[PDB]
Amino acid sequence: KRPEDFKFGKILGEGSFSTVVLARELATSREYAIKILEKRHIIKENKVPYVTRERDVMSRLDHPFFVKLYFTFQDDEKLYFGLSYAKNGELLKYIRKIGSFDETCTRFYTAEIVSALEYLHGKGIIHRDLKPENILLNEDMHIQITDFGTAKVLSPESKQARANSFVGTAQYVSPELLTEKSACKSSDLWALGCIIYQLVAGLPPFRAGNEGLIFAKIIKLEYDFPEKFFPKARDLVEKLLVLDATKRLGCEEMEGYGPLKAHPFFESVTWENLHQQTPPKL
Ligand SMILES: c1ccc(Cn2cc(-c3c[nH]c4ncccc34)nn2)cc1
Repeated sequence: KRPEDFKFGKILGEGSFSTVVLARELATSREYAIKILEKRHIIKENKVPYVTRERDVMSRLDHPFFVKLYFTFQDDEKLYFGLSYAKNGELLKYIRKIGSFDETCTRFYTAEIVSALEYLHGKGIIHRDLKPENILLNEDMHIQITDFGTAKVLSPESKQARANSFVGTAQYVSPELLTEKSACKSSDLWALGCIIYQLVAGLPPFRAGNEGLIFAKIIKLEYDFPEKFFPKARDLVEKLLVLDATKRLGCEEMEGYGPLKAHPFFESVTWENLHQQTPPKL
């Protein structure tokens, strides 16, 4: 494909070295979110690892709750990644707007994230930057998870469990990354715990005016629940926000996703056809 194969529209996101722009493919009339990277910039900033990594990770993804990579092309100066377009924006936008999700909405969107992570972890991949800003909503209001630049493919051949790069967003970073200096699949489950808490409480659990203060609270597991927090959701959060990464519900050591999906908070959930169910109105 060539850039001339598309008509570009509004900018969907501006990054430090890349931009995402809405595009319509002329020959088919389909809409894509195209991620564009300046080739000169990548070499200068040594962002190539982030770029090559992202292509290979996304090439492995084929699940309804993840952004799909449809095509990639290049011209003398730029790299283009054709991605799924999610019309309804970030999950964060809705948390801020509504303030906090009711129990039905909390359960439904938490279940979709759990289903997504079960797939991703099954493929041996750690997102490492899960947060509401990276959980988009498509036209039907189902989730689409994006931003795989920070993602890691763990090697099957050495039964790899740990990733060493320090990446992520402070409010959602796991204690093991801060103290042991490495992350694992279970690090995404810590982030899930923060996200569930945020859907109900309106803000993430560890929050402060700067990163260092946040890190200090994470390491000490210093947070509180607001009054009226749904009880079964509270129990689930307490089973995810655990300092020991081998003791989080859903992690390999705790025998995987089955026990997590079996949590009482999810009792009314039908897991199989989640992506075809009608989302509860927010
Ligand atoms: C540069 C790097 C990363 C980002 C964040 N981002 C948004 C998206 C995205 C994929 N499909 C979409 N559809 C609508 C809006 C945003 C997106 N992927 N990554 C924005 C700019």
